[PDB]
Amino acid sequence: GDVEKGKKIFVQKCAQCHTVEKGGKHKTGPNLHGLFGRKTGQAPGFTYTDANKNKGITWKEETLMEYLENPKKYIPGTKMIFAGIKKKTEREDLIAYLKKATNE
Ligand code: HEC
Repeated sequence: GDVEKGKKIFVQKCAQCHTVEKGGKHKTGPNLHGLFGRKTGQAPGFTYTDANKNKGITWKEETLMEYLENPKKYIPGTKMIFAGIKKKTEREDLIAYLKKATNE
């Protein structure tokens, strides 16, 4: 995916509720540093719904592709109130940005 395009999506659509840097603040949603390769619901210091705590999957390209298409369908009960991203390419780009920015 295209990291530049993903950055723009993140800033426009996600930053309202999320940070990505190491040690960054929780907002409505959790800080996302360290996301890849970790189970759902594991950002230190954030109180998740039971649903996000218990989904029991590992975040990686394939699972983020599905989640970001329709968050509520993937994690019923989630408190992330955000419209799914329909376009596959946009999800790919966003995920490439996340994979970089959440792993500095
Ligand atoms: C506020 C209105 C949000 C917007 C906009 C986005 N997200 Fe979000 N996210 C939000 C909350 C409140 C939560 C926790 C939900 C819960 O039920 O406890 C989340 C969670 C995520 C996760 C899961 C994190 C985990 O550690 O399992 C991811 C991967 C995530 N959010 C990503 C994300 C992206 C990339 C967004 C823009 C497309 C985005 N979120 C928007 C709140 C909000």
